[PDB]
Amino acid sequence: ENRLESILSRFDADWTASDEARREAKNDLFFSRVSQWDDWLSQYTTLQYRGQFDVVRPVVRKLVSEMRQNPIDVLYRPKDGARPDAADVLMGMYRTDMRHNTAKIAVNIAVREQIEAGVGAWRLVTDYEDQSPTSNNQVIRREPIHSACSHVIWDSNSKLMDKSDARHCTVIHSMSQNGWEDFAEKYDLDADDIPSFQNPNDWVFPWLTQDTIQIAEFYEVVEKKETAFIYQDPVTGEPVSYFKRDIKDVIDDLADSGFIKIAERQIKRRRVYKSIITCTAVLKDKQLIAGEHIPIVPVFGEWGFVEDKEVYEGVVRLTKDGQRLRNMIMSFNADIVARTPKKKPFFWPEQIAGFEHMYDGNDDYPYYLLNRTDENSGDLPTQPLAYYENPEVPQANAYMLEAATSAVKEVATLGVDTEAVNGGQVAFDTVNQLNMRADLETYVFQDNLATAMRRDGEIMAEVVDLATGEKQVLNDIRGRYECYTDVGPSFQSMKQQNRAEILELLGKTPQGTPEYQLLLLQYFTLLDGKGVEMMRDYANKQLIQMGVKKPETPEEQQWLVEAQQAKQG
Amino acid sequence: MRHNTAKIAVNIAVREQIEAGVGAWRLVTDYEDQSPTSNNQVIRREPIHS
Amino acid sequence: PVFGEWGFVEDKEVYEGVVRLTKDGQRLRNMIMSFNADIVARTPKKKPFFW
Amino acid sequence: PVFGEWGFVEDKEVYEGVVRLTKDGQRLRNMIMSFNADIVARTPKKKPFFW
Amino acid sequence: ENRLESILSRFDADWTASDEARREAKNDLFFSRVSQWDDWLSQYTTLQYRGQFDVVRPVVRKLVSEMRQNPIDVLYRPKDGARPDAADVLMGMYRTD
Amino acid sequence: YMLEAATSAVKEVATLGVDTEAVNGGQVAFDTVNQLNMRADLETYVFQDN
Amino acid sequence: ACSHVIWDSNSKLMDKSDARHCTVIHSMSQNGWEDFAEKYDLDADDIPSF
Repeated sequence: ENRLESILSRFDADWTASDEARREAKNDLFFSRVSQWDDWLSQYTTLQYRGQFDVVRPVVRKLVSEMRQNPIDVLYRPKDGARPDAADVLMGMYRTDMRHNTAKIAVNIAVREQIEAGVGAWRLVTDYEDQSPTSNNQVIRREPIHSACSHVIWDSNSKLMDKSDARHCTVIHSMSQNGWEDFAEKYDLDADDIPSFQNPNDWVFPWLTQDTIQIAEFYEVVEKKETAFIYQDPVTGEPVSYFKRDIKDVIDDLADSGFIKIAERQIKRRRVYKSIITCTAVLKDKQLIAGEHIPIVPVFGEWGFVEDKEVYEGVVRLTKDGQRLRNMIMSFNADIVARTPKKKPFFWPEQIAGFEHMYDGNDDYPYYLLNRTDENSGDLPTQPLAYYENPEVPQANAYMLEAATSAVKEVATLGVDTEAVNGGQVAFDTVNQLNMRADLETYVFQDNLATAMRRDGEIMAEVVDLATGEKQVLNDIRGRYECYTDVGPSFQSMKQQNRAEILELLGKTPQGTPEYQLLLLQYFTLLDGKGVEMMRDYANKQLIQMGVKKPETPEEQQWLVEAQQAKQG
Repeated sequence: MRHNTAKIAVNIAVREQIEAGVGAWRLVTDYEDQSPTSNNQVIRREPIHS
Repeated sequence: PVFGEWGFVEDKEVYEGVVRLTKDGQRLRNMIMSFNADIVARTPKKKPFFW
Repeated sequence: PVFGEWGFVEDKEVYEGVVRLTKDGQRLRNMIMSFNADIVARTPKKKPFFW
Repeated sequence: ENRLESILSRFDADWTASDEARREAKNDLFFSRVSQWDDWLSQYTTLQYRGQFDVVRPVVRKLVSEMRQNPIDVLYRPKDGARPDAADVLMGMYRTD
Repeated sequence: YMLEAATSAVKEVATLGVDTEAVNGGQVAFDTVNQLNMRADLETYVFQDN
Repeated sequence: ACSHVIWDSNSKLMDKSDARHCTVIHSMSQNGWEDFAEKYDLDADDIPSF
């Protein structure tokens, strides 16, 4: 039907999608409990003992500790056609705004939820930095998303793991009063409005958190096929460069008074839009956000479809059933030990009567006395043959305890292999690096928007390789995507990687000649010191006089001068 | 076949291969203006659940 | 299309993964297991009989 | 601030050290242990019954 | 609402935050007990024996001893652009205090 | 029974997945969450000499 | 620290870097309060609370 009421559209695409963020989410957030909160559920005040003797944690702890020692980040290799020095520019930028704690933390948060619940996710954001910005007075940042199973929801009928074929991805925020005030501050809103939403949490309510305050960011995407605008490069010839009309609106005047040229073409290109939403109404519609992808990568454990219903899980889910038995039986046994008569003798009051004194616990007497006779008969004090039987813990409890716990650690494994080989969680690391990739298709496709700012024109009486500075605040040619994305060990900085890259090149090479160059190059890369400086400089001079270095020329020019003499003496 | 989809689609298939016995994916094509494989077009491997 | 174990029988196509054979025994495991859980849950504890 | 195991649940912050999980079983140990001590302390020794 | 009474603002941001320094803090400081003070809780004068035969301590002791022999501090590397001798100045200062 | 059971149940979870001596500390995940704070100790220290 | 530094600014991460409060608490002896009121210059006869 036709009903372009915007909120009715957006809300009637969340509502429709939250019918899956039901069947699954219901389970998923429930695992973030048999591990995160407590292994018992839905009573919260009973009179009978309930112990918690889990065995799932240690497994989880193990798995985390493994993924936490194999960092895995992005790579960006060039491409089959492009020039070798294509990646370094981008990579340097990426490495730069992913150094901070947040970038690290956000991922760790995701993988933990990946392991426990089955999902996890983080978002990419941008904003301005005046001091120490990555590029163009701006910086990109990786932000955390807790409880991804119940906050990010995107049934766009998306049929794959990085949710790249999705078009929605509506996420939810819960925030404190002060947080809402500060939020209404940033995005400029009525702080006295107070928002609402499906409420990612739950209905159970035996706690002290009542400040709901949930607002919702709604992302959407459209492959628009926007338009044209080509030009000729005034610099050293080699003309023909293309630009987005949308992105150079107010600029073309200035763009013309510098190298105006002409031609047109229709280019297909995706655009994303973040809209703020409450149940009642929309507070910010169609606000255009940076890149050309929805800035939210999701990690998955075991994932797939069933009845055309999305499905996923972490390690924890299978264990739940047996683990509860363990806890129950265990608690039952505790009752058996606590409330239960101890072994003591049965007496007729009559036989003990007269000297119950002797049976209290004294080691004062040499023996025990018993009344023998009784008028009206000859008493039958058959020496006390009867004691109350000891507490025993039924065979069934014993059996079912051992059974359950075994049954648990049977599935508390992902096919884990020997130490140092074939991680018990390759399949988790891979499904993670898959998301690390979606973290570039998202990052790459977003410098070309914000950070931006690169170009490298080719062409004594000859030269080549010369950078640029562009014009105005944004100005990237449409010949962008020259590097494809790949994953590899995480490094703090480009220099870190280059250093490691050379160490690898060593050992895998003989003590021949090319060893020495690598060896020297290593010293060359070392950072400040008293020890390293002397050696780094020596290695430099060495490499320049080797002729292979080719002077950076801050002074190394003269280093070559006394080298040019060539056995001149 | 570098993109995630090409990878994912196969992994999806093999999992169903192991569990159920079958699995499958499809190849599709369409136009790409920026960064196309060739002739303003690109081929892609799509998933087929169940 | 990928196939695990595949072939024809009565001129009828046929195929299966690892899972199919396990189903029968695995259900028994679950049942017996559940039965036992009942045994532990609902069942009088050991106590004395008195007049 | 340093954290051991940390994360969010019902949009409620959550965290714990190694100690938390152990608490339940450790108390049982101490109790049963104490119970037994009583058994050894207060309890009639083996002696004969005589008229 | 508008109520720029400073203390009412600061106090009404602590009070609001101490509702989490509740559910969790309640537990957290309680562990600094089954280990730090004593493994029994909330009676403190009974007539019946209460032994303390823990096994948690040894684990904790072990964990501490491990982290105590892998010091871990700061580094301050320069940067992709900066000159190599960038860090030493700061580092020297950090190391110092 | 319940004594042996309890104490075992305790040392079951009195471990962070601890590995062999000299390799993979039974507390890498603790050391890391610490070095994370060691980093916040600079963003705090660097941004305070200035 | 579990009961002295408290900072729900709705801070959603581990180094609490996105926080804006972080109110900490001091417990101190009489002589400590006198010496504290000395440093930060305060009425030693006030006696605080929290």
